[PDB]
Amino acid sequence: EFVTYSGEESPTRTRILSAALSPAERAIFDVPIEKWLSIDRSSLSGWKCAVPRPVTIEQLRPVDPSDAILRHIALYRGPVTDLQLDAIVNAANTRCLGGGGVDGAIHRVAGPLLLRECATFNGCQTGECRLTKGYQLPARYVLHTVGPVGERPDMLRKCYRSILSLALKNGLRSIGFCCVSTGVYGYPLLPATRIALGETRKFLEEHGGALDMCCFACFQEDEYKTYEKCVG
Ligand SMILES: Nc1ncnc2c1ncn2[C@@H]1O[C@H](COP(=O)(O)OP(=O)(O)OC[C@H]2O[C@H](O)[C@H](O)[C@@H]2O)[C@@H](O)[C@H]1O
Repeated sequence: EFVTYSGEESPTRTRILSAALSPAERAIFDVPIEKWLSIDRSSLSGWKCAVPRPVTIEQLRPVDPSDAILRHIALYRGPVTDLQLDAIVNAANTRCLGGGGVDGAIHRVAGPLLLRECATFNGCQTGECRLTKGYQLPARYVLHTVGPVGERPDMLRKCYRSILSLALKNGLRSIGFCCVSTGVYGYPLLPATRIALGETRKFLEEHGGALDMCCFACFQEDEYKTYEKCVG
């Protein structure tokens, strides 16, 4: 049985949950979260993938095929939504019912059932992670994390730990990351990238064999260059 939250445990939520759903939408929503990993989603008549040519694990290139650690890390030029991995990361807020930035894009692509699922829990604390189905994303699951506002390294680190912990607890083998806290939350990019990479490296060293790919999705060229520069 899945661990769906890393931490310890509304009229808007009420409105969302009372909104009409079709039988076909109900059928997708009814899929036990743990079954979604392996289900043939095309067997559900209400499902589709909303990303036409998703980028799969075998299409990514590791930073370095020969390093023990960097063979499990890839950089990707583009939105995290393109990635067909076990899980993608959303940079949410504590309410965790959508927003702008990557949170907006993920909800657009995933479709309205993602926000419906989010309304079943009481948001998400800073540094923690909530696990939901990915609905219309090529990715299976979303790991919604809430990064700090401003440079609070231990919370940003916590975010990365919480994400990687839930993937480990539930047997997710590949994760697509976005640059959490670095857009509207204004965490400085190079310091944020250091943490993202430092934490993923530490996790990979301790839990080698649990994960096959940590892909860092760089929606902006300067994120991609910062990541590139950080990994030699
Ligand atoms: N349209 C997009 N598509 C894909 N990736 C994007 C997009 N826009 C930004 N990114 C990338 O997404 C990454 C994260 O930037 P941010 O989304 O700002 O998140 P945060 O943690 O700093 O701010 C969170 C708040 O913003 C939201 O309103 C939430 O609801 C929160 O309230 C960067 O790589 C961006 O380039």
